[PDB]
Amino acid sequence: KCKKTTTCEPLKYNICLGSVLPYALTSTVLAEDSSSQDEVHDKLSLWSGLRNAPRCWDAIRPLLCAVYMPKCEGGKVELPSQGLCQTTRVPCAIVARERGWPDFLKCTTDYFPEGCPNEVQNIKFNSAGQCEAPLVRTDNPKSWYEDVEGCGIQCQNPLFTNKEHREMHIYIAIFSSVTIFCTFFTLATFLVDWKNSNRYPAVILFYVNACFFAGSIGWLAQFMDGARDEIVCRGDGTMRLGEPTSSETLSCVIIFIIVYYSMMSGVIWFVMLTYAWHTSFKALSGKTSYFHLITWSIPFVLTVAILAVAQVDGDSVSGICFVGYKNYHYRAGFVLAPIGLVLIGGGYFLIRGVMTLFSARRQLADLEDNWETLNDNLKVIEKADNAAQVKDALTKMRAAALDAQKATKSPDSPEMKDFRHGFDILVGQIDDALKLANEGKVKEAQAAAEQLKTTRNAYIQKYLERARSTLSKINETMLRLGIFGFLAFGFVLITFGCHFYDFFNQAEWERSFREYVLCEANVAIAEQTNKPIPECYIKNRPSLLVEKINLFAMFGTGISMSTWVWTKATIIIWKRAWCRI
Ligand SMILES: CC(C)CCC[C@@H](C)[C@H]1CC[C@H]2[C@@H]3CC=C4C[C@@H](O)CC[C@]4(C)[C@H]3CC[C@]12C
Repeated sequence: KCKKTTTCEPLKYNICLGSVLPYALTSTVLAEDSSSQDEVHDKLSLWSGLRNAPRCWDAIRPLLCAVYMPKCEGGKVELPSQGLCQTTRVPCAIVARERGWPDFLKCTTDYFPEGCPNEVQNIKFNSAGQCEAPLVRTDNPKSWYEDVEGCGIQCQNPLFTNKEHREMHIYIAIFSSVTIFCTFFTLATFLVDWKNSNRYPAVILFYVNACFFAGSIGWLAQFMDGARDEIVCRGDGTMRLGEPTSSETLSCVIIFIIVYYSMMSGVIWFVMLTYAWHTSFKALSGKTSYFHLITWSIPFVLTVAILAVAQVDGDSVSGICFVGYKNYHYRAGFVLAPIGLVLIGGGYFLIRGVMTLFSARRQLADLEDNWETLNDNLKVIEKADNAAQVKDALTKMRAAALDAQKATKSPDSPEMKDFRHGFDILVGQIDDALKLANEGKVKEAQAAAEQLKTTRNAYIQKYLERARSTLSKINETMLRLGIFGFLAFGFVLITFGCHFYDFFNQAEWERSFREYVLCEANVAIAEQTNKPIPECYIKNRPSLLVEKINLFAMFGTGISMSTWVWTKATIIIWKRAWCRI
């Protein structure tokens, strides 16, 4: 009979000599030189050396597959046919010459019954139409998926259909367009006034927007007439993997270099910005030539490293080439680590900056408090009847004015000498009015308070109104740094979240995809043999919404840094260049 009784075990390898197996179970009973599937892989590795004889290899492939890795299903294994065995004797007679034929490979009808339907005869080892979606026939050995011969992994992402590709593409279109023209607006602002806007750290924003401009250029390069397929796909319609590979158009690695280098420089310029802010608050242009070197070297070294390990992969969905798609331990290495360190450092100099800021924010506010006390107490004194209120409020004025005088790089400067003298006059007159108030003389002290008013205006109002507008500037800086802080931290948190999700479930997504590939590989043979075919699908796939969020995060960063130039002071600068008369 064409069937033998044995226990079916799962295929440890779903490929038989470069050809996908349409079944999932096998048995090592027919392979009388093997007891386990590991042994089977060893013996087939021994048979592998016969591939240098295409004439024999072509004819011995189906026999070897039908014997060593047969289809087991429901406790039954199908034995290879007599004809199949006879198709091997004539061309592979060489095997009989050197070492002879194994007894289980001899065409004895007990091993190879006559007229038995075999599942392998349907399989074509040289793929004319064997290549089944998501695989495309490529004769280039650098594109072949795993060990499979003739078939390569298709270019377009086999996890998302066209209907999703168009969606994500128009999404990226919109966002990257907004970013490219916003960044272009910032650039144009700091460029038309290149003579007046070239200052630190105001030019650091210009550099950030420059980087995020180049990056968005790289992101938009995929929208030309047939450029996308030129960047993402190889010459044989298989997705570019492990780039840069030899003898392939550099249309991919260029885009990768653009996107990645521009991104990394664009996010190290953040650290430079925070440092520049801290040093600006702590007080200069002595280290202004050293920031460049870091911000251009580190992304360069990183990019060169990625090109050195050749881990540039092409994505049809995003429409670009980026690091660590296939191997997710590279994206976490070259994206999450630098961005993370950037977050740490920039955060450090941010909080340092707002500490250097908070230390003065309290001082100025205290001086203002003293002034407040002076004003309200003068309000009470000028308009009062009881001579106790005058004494009290004059004492309070004395305390407040004394406390204000005890404030501060040179305490011996002529300004500090003068400022304290005014409070000497004020405190003195306050004490005179105090002497008047103690003796019960109400209206005399009240009349001696107007002296305090005119003296307040003359000697104190100067420095006060000088340090009155600063509390607005300091608060504006504080709140805009609050903005930048709680925004950048948000973006980093979100992108770290997305990247971590993909990093988490990529271990399962590959499993699902592989199972799917095997399933459709079964469908291929199952169709052209009038056999019942099973519906195949992907068990689980990456969420498009997550990628949407990540893109929204990075492009959101690209937009939020372009918004910084959007001020009322900018709009008028444009007019100076061409207003004429
Ligand atoms: C004819 C001359 C050039 C020798 C060619 C050697 C190669 C092509 C062939 C000839 C005979 C073949 C062997 C025949 C018998 C066996 C025993 C089996 O359990 C393992 C495979 C093994 C070991 C084969 C390996 C491949 C083999 C060694």
